[PDB]
Amino acid sequence: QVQLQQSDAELVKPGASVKISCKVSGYTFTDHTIHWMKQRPEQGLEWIGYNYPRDGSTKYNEKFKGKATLTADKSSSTAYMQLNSLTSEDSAVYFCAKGFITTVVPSAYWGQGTLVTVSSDVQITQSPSYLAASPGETITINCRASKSISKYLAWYQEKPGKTNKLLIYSGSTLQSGIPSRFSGSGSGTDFTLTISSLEPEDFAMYYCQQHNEYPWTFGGGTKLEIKLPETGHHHHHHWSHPQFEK
Amino acid sequence: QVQLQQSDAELVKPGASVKISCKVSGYTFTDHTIHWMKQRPEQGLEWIGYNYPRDGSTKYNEKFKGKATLTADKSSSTAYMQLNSLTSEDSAVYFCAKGFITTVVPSAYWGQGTLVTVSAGSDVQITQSPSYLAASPGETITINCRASKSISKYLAWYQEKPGKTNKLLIYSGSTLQSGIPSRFSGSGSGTDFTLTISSLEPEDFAMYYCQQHNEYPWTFGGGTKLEIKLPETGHHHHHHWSHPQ
Amino acid sequence: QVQLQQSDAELVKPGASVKISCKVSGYTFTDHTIHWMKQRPEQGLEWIGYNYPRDGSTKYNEKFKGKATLTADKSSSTAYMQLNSLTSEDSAVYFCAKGFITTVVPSAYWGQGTLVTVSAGSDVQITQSPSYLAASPGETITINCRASKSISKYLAWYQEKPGKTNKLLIYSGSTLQSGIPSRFSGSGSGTDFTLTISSLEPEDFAMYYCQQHNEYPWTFGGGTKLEIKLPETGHHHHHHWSHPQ
Amino acid sequence: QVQLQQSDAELVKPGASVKISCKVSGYTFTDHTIHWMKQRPEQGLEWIGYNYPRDGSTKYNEKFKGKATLTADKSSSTAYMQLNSLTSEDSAVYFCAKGFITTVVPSAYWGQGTLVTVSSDVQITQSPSYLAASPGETITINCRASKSISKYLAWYQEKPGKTNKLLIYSGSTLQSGIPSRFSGSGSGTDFTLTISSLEPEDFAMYYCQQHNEYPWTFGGGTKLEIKLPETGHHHHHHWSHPQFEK
Ligand SMILES: [Co+2]
Ligand SMILES: [Co+2]
Ligand SMILES: [Co+2]
Ligand SMILES: [Co+2]
Ligand SMILES: [Co+2]
Ligand SMILES: [Co+2]
Ligand SMILES: [Co+2]
Ligand SMILES: [Co+2]
Repeated sequence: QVQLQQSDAELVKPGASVKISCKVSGYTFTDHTIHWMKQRPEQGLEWIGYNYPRDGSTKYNEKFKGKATLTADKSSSTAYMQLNSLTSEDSAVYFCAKGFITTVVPSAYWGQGTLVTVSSDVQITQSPSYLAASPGETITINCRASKSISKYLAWYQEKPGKTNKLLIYSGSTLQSGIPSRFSGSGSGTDFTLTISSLEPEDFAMYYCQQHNEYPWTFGGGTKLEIKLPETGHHHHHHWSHPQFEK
Repeated sequence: QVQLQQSDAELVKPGASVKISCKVSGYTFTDHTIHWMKQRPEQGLEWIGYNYPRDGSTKYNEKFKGKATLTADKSSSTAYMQLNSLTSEDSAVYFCAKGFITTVVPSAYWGQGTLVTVSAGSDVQITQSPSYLAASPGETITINCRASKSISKYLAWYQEKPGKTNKLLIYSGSTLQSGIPSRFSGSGSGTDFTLTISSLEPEDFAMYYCQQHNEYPWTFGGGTKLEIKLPETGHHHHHHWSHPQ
Repeated sequence: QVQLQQSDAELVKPGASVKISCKVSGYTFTDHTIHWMKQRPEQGLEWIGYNYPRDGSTKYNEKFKGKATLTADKSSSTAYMQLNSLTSEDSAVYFCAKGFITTVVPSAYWGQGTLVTVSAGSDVQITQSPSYLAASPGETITINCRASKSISKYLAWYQEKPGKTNKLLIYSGSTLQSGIPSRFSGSGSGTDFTLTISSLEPEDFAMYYCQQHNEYPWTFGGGTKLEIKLPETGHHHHHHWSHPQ
Repeated sequence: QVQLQQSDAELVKPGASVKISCKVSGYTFTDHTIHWMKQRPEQGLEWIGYNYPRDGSTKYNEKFKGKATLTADKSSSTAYMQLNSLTSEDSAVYFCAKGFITTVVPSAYWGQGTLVTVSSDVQITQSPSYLAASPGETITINCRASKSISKYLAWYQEKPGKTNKLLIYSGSTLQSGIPSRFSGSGSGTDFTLTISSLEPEDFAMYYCQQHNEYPWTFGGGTKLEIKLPETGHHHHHHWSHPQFEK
């Protein structure tokens, strides 16, 4: 029961700052970095940087240097990110996640996100971007890296109302607690995620992430939809990217 | 310069018959079988049977006997299929295709199809997935195909583009048909197969079908549509999910 | 023997430019304008602008200035469109088309289109309906088109079939383009128009678009897909309906 | 408030008979014929015949002679149809409807149907058979008759959970109580129904019917679906042909 509780949605004017928070419980706060991520529907997931609470050190993705300031308060087990000189391009959902010590290791423990509304790197190509199939069938998602990342590709399942779930890391090792019908493959630049015996729960956003070097970089995302055959009885509901779910 | 020239579309009343034709040129007619397939548009493909012109032998998909009668006229190098007691469920596109008398592997030469409009058990089941997928030129996608019992390696893949005859991409799981670009590849054995297209080109966006050619009747997957992706918008939109009962 | 020969598909990174070309043959190049259109596949068509080669004049859809620059080279009878500061929303098919220097009515001669892939106010609004419809060869269907303000009679209709250039069916509401079969007819005036196809033939199943040519910028309906009907089954199946909030 | 209350669904073995009933209220029973119709999803609407309660006379469509027997009981204002020598082709929904005296006039007052499960005429081509459009837009349905029916074509809206609704009769005259955005046109063999300012209520089965001569004959039917744009919020539900709604 590692929980990251993020602060309420923010609606700010252009040019202002916002400081959003991340309250951690269920492990010793000072033992691991806190990572911060930005997500927009069009641009996907981006890594802003990490902050190490024990020591107060930070590492920033060059693209977010200056834009973001990461701090931590050891007494409250709370991490903060302040965004300054806000513009409409800063409108997104921002996530915090527990890292392992100060490693490149991807996080399996993400916060729920905070919506902010203003009013030589590894590039990864993810495909297909949208996919439809049936319960019981098997589908495959591809991710191609712009340079060799060895075997260090992770896969996430992002479902509405749940925090981001780590499926696979290091290319093919199945995360604890994930069903074996999830499997990953590849090394160097060409990777795949295969989901077999599809079930209705599997509708979600899927993302790959290289964890071979900083900055962390993500694929553009894949949306998976599941049939029901119109011969049977069922329901049709709606879900959206987290930015519109908030 | 191979033609399988098929007769024009038919618009007939229920209860009638039609005799559609398949005029072959560019190889020895009596040295090869003619296979016949039924498709309802965009949807599932089925194998009707084959006719061997030299001796007049026919083999039918059990489900199509009585419905179809296959004959050939050796003098004109034309093969025929007669459909009788037509009903609305007979409304479909019907294809002829050159058969090989040496392998189980299907041929790369199909007719353009004939449209028929009616108005006024231990077979291998093939499941294809995903049924639709969106990507961009330059990217890589992979299509899955599963057989209900082992077909060893004998799985073929086809690309259907409108206004062109069916294009054989792969047969026997991984062997590339002559003339097919190397960005296509297939793999699998027994029951689990995949077709992978890398560095997609604008022409690869199309319909795809797998087909086991390990035993008769030949059976096909339901089809996969590869469409050009639309960009994720920045405005409030919704997606769908479902659950039974 | 008219060609509008368009350059090959582009796969470019965001922020780059592309210069796509349109090589005309079969009529006097400098005696006619070149119009340019953007389409995202299957979806909405937009008019970018025109270029007159003899004097170099250009007229832009206000929404596309800065995005597009139209030029022509009279010596090679080639017209060009340069797109700059490319973004993913620029990913589309771009068409050139012969313009008339005498009427407002559009021409029947389009290029085949060029695909561009980017990765790694008082205008007349045109609403087309139904967006999809199913029928059978031999039957009759009619497509509606409504303009947000009066366009008098100046409405055109196009048939888009894959692998063929855009086909002009009707212009000015009811006038049949040369060579178009009489089972096509259009009617309407002001804001309410229809295209009616009787005795449908297998080739008429396609995408259709209306376009007002009464004022610039030229604007298009969203498109209508005419598909072959599937037969009503005798087994328990479900249909859908919806309601807001 | 003319009501036709039909008896409960029947499930019979092949070769048996069934007698289904039709209890009328809201007008004088003996003043008008009772029409009986058969509906299957594939074959559409068919006219079996009518029975005149005042006099006990019957008129049958030749195709149903022998198969159906129509009777009426004046004391109970109930009409009956007995189906004999049942086969699986007899499985359908059967409707009764109030006629006007003993005329060809189409009915605006239909019963809800009874589902039965076994375990030189004017032919009309209706097209399109399926149609999708948006609120506010306008659509057009065609019906072509095999011989001249003058102006005598009617249009019905069949919505799940409602009895069949008469929209237009005599080609173009709008039935009382129907909105003016419904309109019909044509004479001889070529007819159209036009629905403008489409609203979500308009999803239904639509059928044309010639009322120029007996036997009454119907078009094959058109299914109309209405968008909602996925940009807004809405619900998706299911409906079916009456045979599966029962
Ligand atoms: Co459904
Ligand atoms: Co539900
Ligand atoms: Co919403
Ligand atoms: Co989306
Ligand atoms: Co249905
Ligand atoms: Co929806
Ligand atoms: Co509801
Ligand atoms: Co049901």
